[PDB]
Amino acid sequence: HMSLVTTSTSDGICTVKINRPDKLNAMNTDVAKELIKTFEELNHNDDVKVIILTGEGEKAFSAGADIEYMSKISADESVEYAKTGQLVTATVELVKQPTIAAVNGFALGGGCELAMSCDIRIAADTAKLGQPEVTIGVPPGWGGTQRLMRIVGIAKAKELVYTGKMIKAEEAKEIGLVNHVVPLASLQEEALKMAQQIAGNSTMGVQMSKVAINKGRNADLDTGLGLEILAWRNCFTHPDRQERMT
Amino acid sequence: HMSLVTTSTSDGICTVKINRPDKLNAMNTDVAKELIKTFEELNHNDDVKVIILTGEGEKAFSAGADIEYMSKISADESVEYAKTGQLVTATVELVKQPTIAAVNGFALGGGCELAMSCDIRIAADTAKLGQPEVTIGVPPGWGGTQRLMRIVGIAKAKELVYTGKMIKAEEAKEIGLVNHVVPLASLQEEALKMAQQIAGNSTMGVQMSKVAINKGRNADLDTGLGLEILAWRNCFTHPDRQE
Amino acid sequence: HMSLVTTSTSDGICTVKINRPDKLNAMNTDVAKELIKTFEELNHNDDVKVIILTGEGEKAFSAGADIEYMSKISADESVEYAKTGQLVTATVELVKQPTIAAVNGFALGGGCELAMSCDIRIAADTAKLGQPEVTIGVPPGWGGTQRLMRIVGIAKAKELVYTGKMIKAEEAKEIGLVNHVVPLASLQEEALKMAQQIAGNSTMGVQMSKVAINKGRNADLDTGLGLEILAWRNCFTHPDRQE
Repeated sequence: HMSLVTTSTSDGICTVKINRPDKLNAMNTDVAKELIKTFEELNHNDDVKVIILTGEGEKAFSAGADIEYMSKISADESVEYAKTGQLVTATVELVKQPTIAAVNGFALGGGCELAMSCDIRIAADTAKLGQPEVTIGVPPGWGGTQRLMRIVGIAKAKELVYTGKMIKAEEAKEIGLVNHVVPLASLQEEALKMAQQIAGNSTMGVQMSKVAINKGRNADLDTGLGLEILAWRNCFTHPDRQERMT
Repeated sequence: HMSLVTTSTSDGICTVKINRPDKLNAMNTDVAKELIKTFEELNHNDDVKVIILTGEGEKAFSAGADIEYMSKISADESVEYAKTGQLVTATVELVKQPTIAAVNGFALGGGCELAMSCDIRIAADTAKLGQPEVTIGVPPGWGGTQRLMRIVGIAKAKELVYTGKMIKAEEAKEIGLVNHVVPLASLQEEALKMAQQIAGNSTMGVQMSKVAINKGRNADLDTGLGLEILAWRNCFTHPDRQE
Repeated sequence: HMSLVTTSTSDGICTVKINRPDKLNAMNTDVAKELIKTFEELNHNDDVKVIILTGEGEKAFSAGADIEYMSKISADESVEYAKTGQLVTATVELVKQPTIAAVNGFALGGGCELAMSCDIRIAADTAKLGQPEVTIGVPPGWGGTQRLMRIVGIAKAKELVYTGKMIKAEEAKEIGLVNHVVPLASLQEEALKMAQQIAGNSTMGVQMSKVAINKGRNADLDTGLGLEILAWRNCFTHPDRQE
């Protein structure tokens, strides 16, 4: 169902738009499977620097909460969705290439947990955000409880989880979730401002840094420096360290 | 020396008030044990689905650093005033049911740590927070420093820990010290607007996230994915999933 | 190389100033060591209560990302270059009293890594933060990837590290990078004001709270809670509690 084009300065920006408008980008197993293949075949591709994560068309980014609901099973098979859900939520946040959740339209349900998987959660001002997983009696399982609370904090993380109501993109700008609130079709052009300003930088000083921030939150301050100095030492062994010193 | 009222749609939400009005609902030895006994020692019943908390009177919530000066004892007699409040701040936030903090005017000193021992803090335009215990030679109460830095952050906590600054309640929302801001007169009804919404959704949908949320705030992220999976699996073993 | 002054009420505030304004006060391997002895290697004298740090010139605090950089050989010495910052950032973070950063102008690169190590940051209206160290080719040196993940947030800290650019004080005010933003004409005077409220406070309460918080950010809430209680009864034998 996925789509992709590869074009930028020196050939390529990995535009990924989940294309299945009938169910409004609902996150099933297949829409969770092909993401791995399209993001792990992209793992060893040296011709793509920056990745933008957007939704197809003009309807929504992902609306799998109140649209995709077939979970009438025993609880044993629920873990298989939990294991598969965690196989997709973190594999986007662990791709070395900087990925941006270029959110447009509705981004609740799976998209509520998928949007928080990128680096900068820049979203369309049309985005109505929320986590309507609790309204059916089940807390989010793909990582919406232990990843959100480290982004906006804990004072506000309770409000959008305990309640289960939809909030706007402008309202989300006061909590630190969305790092920039900007229009949707400009977000197509305005992301390219930030999708090649990133590319205009080095090729190793960005992804190697991504190995330090994405793993320094799980360790204390002293151990956090323990990973950063080697990364400072590792990027110190690149031809890009001395090329741009002019 | 207190009171509690429980009623909601299907009789789910509760309301507890510190009904000691004479000294403005301060925190001391005799009241702290009441708060730990009233919430019933780490757990509550199934009939109650949410516990709203505020201060009776429409005046200050708690003047815990203005008239409470029972602190002339030996250094071996301070554990009972330090550990008990930690126990007081241990299971107010960790009870197996959501708690909403209807902040109500003053929260100076020990009263603030009780407020920080709550989930959601619906504020009002009359509050005057602050922890001016450092001005007397002692850190804030019963876990102010560690909790506050986890809510607001590492930058804006030192500015309140070191100073004991006054600050208003409109700029308290500027730092994330509270969650929602509404007029004081409508605060009682506005707090109900959230409680009935937290009551009408589900029970297992919150209690299996309340346990998950209140355990992963300290450890790593992969460990944070540990309890959630077992909690998520546990929440599919109830008919509420099919409802 | 350096110039420091000390004059206020209670005789406890220190105005540490970097005195290399000709070269835009950019950090290197010889001025960082000059700032190690200035704070006296994890401790200081008994004549201080507060600390103020700000580069001399009133034009740029410590801009040292694209104004001064010499390392283009001997990649093994990068740890030797990275260790110096860690020794210069662990000393300030641990130091007995809080350090007030009255940054006025540019603060990028290694200089950006200095204000964030301070307890409280107050910036002038024309503040230009953000590390362009990524444009050079290597990630930030003595933190950046670490010290910014507990101040502003995990999402709004990626933007500065990845892109690499300069923003204004009001944006840093909005994101929370610098707590309070004041006009350049009312910052150096105001830095001498926030400290003076501290300077009239308890001597043992401010020092203990800094120790209690700076080592409680690194563990669990339950297991970092011990830091406060241990320091809680450490100030119950000094006259500050009673007098």
